[PDB]
Amino acid sequence: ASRLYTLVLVLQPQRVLLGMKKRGFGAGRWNGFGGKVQEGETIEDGARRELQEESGLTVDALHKVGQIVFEFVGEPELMDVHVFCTDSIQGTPVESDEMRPCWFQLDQIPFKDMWPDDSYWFPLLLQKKKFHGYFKFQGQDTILDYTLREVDTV
Ligand SMILES: CCc1c(C)nc(N)nc1N1CCOCC1
Repeated sequence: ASRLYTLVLVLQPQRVLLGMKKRGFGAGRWNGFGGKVQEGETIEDGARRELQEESGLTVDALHKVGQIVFEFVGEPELMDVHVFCTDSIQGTPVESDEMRPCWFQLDQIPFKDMWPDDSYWFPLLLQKKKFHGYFKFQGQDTILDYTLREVDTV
């Protein structure tokens, strides 16, 4: 069994929007916007809802760019993360209780202060290749196993 999650990256020609997670699991790291998909909403609707909750932004269109599965040792549920990106946003990003958003130039992405898996698949995102990933974590800092490939259909 896996649990559905979303991750949204606002990727513009020279910059990318990340949020500093202020509370909860992964507090203290920059990441895309996202979270659990709820009962009664599509995956893409959940992705839009999380983006709006965490940054106030809405979007005209989201594009599927990847799927990442996470195993955490000792946790029974796999995490099935559907990754989206967009270039056209609506609004100005604002800080929420959950996230403090900030734009980063694409050669200044703060990998040392992000989830360790981002170092592996973020390059493919920036290269606009679609990908499937798998990452097995011991705790929040240590990747024990991983796979990563480019795909044709996300
Ligand atoms: C904690 C799972 C996780 C890992 C390991 N890495 C990244 N980059 N994002 C993660 N999430 C994606 C969005 O849902 C919340 C958590």
